[PDB]
Amino acid sequence: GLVVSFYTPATDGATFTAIAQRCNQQFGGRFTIAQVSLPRSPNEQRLQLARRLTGNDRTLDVMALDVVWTAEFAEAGWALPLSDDPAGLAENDAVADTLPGPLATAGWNHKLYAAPVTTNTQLLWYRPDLVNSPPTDWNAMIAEAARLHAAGEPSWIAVQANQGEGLVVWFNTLLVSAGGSVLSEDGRHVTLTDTPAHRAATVSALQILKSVATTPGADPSITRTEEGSARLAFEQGKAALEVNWPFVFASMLENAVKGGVPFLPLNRIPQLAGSINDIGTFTPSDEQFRIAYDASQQVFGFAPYPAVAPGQPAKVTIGGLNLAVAKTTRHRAEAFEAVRCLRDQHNQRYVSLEGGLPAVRASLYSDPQFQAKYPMHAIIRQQLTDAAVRPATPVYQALSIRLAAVLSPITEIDPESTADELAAQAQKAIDGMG
Ligand SMILES: NNNC[C@@H]1O[C@H](O[C@H]2O[C@H](CO)[C@@H](O)[C@H](O)[C@H]2O)[C@H](O)[C@@H](O)[C@@H]1O
Repeated sequence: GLVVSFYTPATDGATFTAIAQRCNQQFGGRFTIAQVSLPRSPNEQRLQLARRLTGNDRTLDVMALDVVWTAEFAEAGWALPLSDDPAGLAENDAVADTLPGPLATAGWNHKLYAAPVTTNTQLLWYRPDLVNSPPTDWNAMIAEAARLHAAGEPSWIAVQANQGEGLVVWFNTLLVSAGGSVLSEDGRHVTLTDTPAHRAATVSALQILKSVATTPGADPSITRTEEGSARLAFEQGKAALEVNWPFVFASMLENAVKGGVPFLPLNRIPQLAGSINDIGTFTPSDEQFRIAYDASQQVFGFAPYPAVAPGQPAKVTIGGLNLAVAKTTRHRAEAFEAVRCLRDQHNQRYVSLEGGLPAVRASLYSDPQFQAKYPMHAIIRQQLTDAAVRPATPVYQALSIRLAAVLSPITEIDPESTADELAAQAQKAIDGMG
């Protein structure tokens, strides 16, 4: 029958293809979900979607939107409110058995404009064979990296943060962790330097950025403007400390079985031969997962995101993907039905245990079966409960562009003057300037 297009980031394409295919089996020919890949960066994802929307591409049906785009797509009329579902089932489905943090990312003006499908929060990953105890705050991160450098051991702090949204996320986590905020609640005012407490928080976050940037054993690519990957930098053995989203777990094991991780030769374990399936995905038995995880645990561990202040946890910036229905769709009913299928319990378990992307269904974090294959579950749920949030505003694209331009390169940050420049650029963003 008809075709419901389903646009997702390229990196997650394969995963959302599998899910889509399963859902197609459940429809029996009534309609077919067809996954289509967007570019890698959130900015480019947004740009492709917005060009199709303003161009009235009537073949665009369902969008996997980054959490930071809701506001814009809601206020422009691009993402239909879930109340526009002709069946009237979308809102109740979206809230049922769904964690409140992601739900909050999917709303605008007290209405839901998308149904959360995946969420995200950054954890600390470390080499336990080189780091005796995972650092609990950023001062300890710095000290541990310096110690590793003084010993000829891999000394990088692999943070997914170049000159784009990753750097803004890093800064936002440090800022909210110190009690600060980019914008006011209503999104109408810049709150980086408007009070002494707010300015102090901003200055603390910037000092952490500058100190990490100028720690001996730093990756020489902090000024060399490229697009390196913290995941790969850790997998190649150049970093003993990484902060990144949980999918790196699924990466480690998988690439370790493929022979791509030098310090973790899971490819040399006979019991794991053939655990990579015919399309390149690590799909172990229960026994094979036990073997792989046990071997991994000697050189690969995880821990909470490092706090900025000793004594209490960090407040970690939430990310993820919400399923929105395009205003361009010719088939609202089928599009919302597809959304409901793509986020069901089976497909949530799949998106986590095979795609590595944290699920939004609360039940799964209370599911021992799920917990056995997703060992980061407790820290993830805890950080999702106390999550930091990037400001929700229709001008988020320009705001993030300007903030990243000020923050980069982090080696040239001067906390006081940089705080003032961040405030000025954020004010330009919310004033209407991009
Ligand atoms: N760190 N900020 N950069 C983008 C964000 O990271 C996340 O999205 C990106 O990383 C995940 C990996 O789990 C991919 O699935 C996404 O496709 C990729 O864009 C996060 O979920 C986003 O909200 C952030 O903006």
